[PDB]
Amino acid sequence: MRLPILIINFKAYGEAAGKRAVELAKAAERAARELGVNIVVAPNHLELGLVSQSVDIPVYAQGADVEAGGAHTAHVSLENIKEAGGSGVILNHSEAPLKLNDLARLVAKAKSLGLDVVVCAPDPRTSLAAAALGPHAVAVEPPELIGTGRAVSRYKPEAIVETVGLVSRHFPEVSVITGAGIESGDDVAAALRLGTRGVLLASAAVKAKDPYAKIVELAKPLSEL
Amino acid sequence: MRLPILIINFKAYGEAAGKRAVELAKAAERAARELGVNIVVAPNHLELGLVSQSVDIPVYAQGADVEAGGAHTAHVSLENIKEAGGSGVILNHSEAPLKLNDLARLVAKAKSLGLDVVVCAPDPRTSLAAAALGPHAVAVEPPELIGTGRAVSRYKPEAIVETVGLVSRHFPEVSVITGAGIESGDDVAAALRLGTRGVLLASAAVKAKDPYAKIVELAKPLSEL
Amino acid sequence: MRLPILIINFKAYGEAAGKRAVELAKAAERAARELGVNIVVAPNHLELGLVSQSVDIPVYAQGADVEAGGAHTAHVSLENIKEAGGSGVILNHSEAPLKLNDLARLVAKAKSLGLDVVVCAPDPRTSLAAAALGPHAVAVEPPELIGTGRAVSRYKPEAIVETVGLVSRHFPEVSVITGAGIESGDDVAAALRLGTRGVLLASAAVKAKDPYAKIVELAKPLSEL
Amino acid sequence: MRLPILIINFKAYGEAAGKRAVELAKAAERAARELGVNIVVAPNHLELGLVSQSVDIPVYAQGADVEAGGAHTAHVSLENIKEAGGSGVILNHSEAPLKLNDLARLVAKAKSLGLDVVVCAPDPRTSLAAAALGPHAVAVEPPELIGTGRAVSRYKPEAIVETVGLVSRHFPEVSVITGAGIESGDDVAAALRLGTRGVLLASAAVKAKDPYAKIVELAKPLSEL
Repeated sequence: MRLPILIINFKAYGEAAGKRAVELAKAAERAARELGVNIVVAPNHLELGLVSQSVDIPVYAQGADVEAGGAHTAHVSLENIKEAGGSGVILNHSEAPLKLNDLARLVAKAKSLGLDVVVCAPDPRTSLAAAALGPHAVAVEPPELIGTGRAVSRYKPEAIVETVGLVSRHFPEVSVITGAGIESGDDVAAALRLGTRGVLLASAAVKAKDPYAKIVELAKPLSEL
Repeated sequence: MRLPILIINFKAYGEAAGKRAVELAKAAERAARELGVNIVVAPNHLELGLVSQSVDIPVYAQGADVEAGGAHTAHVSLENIKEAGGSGVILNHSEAPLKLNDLARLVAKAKSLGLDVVVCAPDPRTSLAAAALGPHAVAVEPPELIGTGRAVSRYKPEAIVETVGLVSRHFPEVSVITGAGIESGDDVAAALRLGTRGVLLASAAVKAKDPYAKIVELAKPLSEL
Repeated sequence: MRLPILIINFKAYGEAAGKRAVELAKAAERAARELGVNIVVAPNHLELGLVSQSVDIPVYAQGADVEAGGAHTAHVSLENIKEAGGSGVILNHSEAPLKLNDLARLVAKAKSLGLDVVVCAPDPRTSLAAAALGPHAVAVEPPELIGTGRAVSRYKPEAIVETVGLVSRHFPEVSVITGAGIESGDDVAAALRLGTRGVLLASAAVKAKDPYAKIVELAKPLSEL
Repeated sequence: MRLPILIINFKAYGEAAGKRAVELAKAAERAARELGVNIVVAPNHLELGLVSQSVDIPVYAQGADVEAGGAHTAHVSLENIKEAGGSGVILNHSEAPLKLNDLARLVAKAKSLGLDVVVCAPDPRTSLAAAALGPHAVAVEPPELIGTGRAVSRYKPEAIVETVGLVSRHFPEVSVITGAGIESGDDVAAALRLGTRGVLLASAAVKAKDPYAKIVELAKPLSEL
């Protein structure tokens, strides 16, 4: 994955479903080109293939629960993600927690497929544990802040700082990014100043009246540091 | 939902992933128009939106685990399915079993959103319980026969018989379909002769050397009725 | 199981854990003998064997997730419940919802072991589905009321009436009991009056200052009606 | 927990159910006393309280899924384990895999409660992630060898060696034990020579014609190292 990163998680919001998924991805794409910043998009599963074939910025799956293709009705396999045009996958988001054993296999398989992999974790210690699995990045996100507009970088900076320290002490190839409550460019800059290599967010971009303008605001700090 | 139905479940097979999903859906669409039969397609989650916007036959989701849109990363909600262009959803398939309590809620919700709903069950009794929830159809599918090419209509016709009997006795409005091991048109005709209103299959169509031809073979019994 | 029944679910309350489990079961036993009423007790899993060997009233398991003994670390199997001295099992309580497919197998297996089986469901329609599986009894239990003191028989009598009517119309062998919010002898009598053959409760008994006295109050209507 | 340890997991075997749980625990206790070795026992949930009150060797729960007592019908909470007389708990056994996020909270809660905690993992990398959470010990256990009689220490020594290396490299305060396939005193000795501080086994002890004799055989190497 490209260095400083901004990941827009569409979750299952109606504002980003159906065609809106492609519109949102395109606004993200324009912002990435205007700023020369790596902006990644994660649409809901139903739109992953469609979105992947509509934009050129990296498109990540919101999750996966199976390694290979096969008889896994209603499941999301890493191989299918690749075959659909995805460039990476987010695993263990607070809203879709995974079993430690599956997660370990999912991180390895995703990597051997050439997919970027980001593992979320609620706090520093769990982030350390996720980092031991070898993902490209670990996203520390305090679940209490998710959707509140109260940025982790301003309301709970210790969690970011402690994660960066723990991870850099044990598995320094693993990058740390953060999320939960990020709503403005300042929240993003604060994250980077705290040692982060990027940010993960949903609400602020997905629910903005002017997605392109908002995304530019949010991604701008990445093209400054 | 349309009267006699043939549902092709793409599962997570690589042979139906990516662009192949659209190709398979189109072959199904041709067959459907050629025979004047209701052929439905269920691509993997990642290609649902893409497939829905590429064909006019009904496109069903392989499953769902959430009712409404919102902060449900990596989940598939019924509203998102509707927003993606889907017309129905398969629930409780053997490879993705659901809690009875969630199942009762998903069925009702799906119905009010205007989604067709098919609930799978392993045997007659579980199928009877499923039918009590009120789905459009209940699909009796012996898990042992799945993917073996040993058609349920030939190897375990009692399972179809008892299900049609019980459901017609208790919840006559609910239609009964069946699946597992269906490999030929004769298997399909045998299933219909047992009182079924349709069939659910995967292998035979997904792995056929000539999808279109194979699907026509499989669907033909629906038109001959 | 015995005709009119009162089931005290200890859940995981500390007030009923350890030795307290035996103390509570004994107070229940005294009340049962004093009133000539079938009072059943359901301690947490950890105390099931201990309690079973300390009283003579029926002792039910709060749940199970596996049919037979074997390599199932940290699981509760129906055979083990029987070997431990239990006389029955509660399945699909709101706090431990089960997959429909598993629930069906568990009810059948439990009945074949000679165990009493009660299946909970949140509402009438789901209670009907549960009833189709053949348990001895279905316990309609509106989750909104659990632990609130607002008895189901006071605030949602319709739920009881409908469940009773639906079940008696489809599976008359299956009995209907009810639960959630039952706090007094009066809620109990109300329940019986509404067509119920018993009651399921936890808070009122488990948290009573005088268990024996409270249980006598709750069970008393079972001898009257 | 105590230095070199031998944990006998009763799983859900009928041979160790009901009264047999206490019999087995006592045979273990005798062996422990005769050898001056720390032999721990993990009975199925249903017999945990009973066994805890029948022996003085440490009794561990086979698993848990909840932190504190409360309205968690059919669940096993760490507080209830302590209230039942348990000395520790085993988490994430292959037969009961847990979510990383839950695992992190449970490990922390167990230690806070004064309970010993062991986390199982299928391989070195997962064991390393588990060790990041800080349990007293991690038990690398290849799932393919469980119940096969082919000892991990004979058939997959690399798995032990790698785990011991990785864990002592990152979290040296966390101990390593191993399990799966262990059937003889030689397999245990071989495990200890590979850097392990103990062993976890089930079949060999549970299904022995002479439990006491077998357990003495298995535990003997602990008195020699």
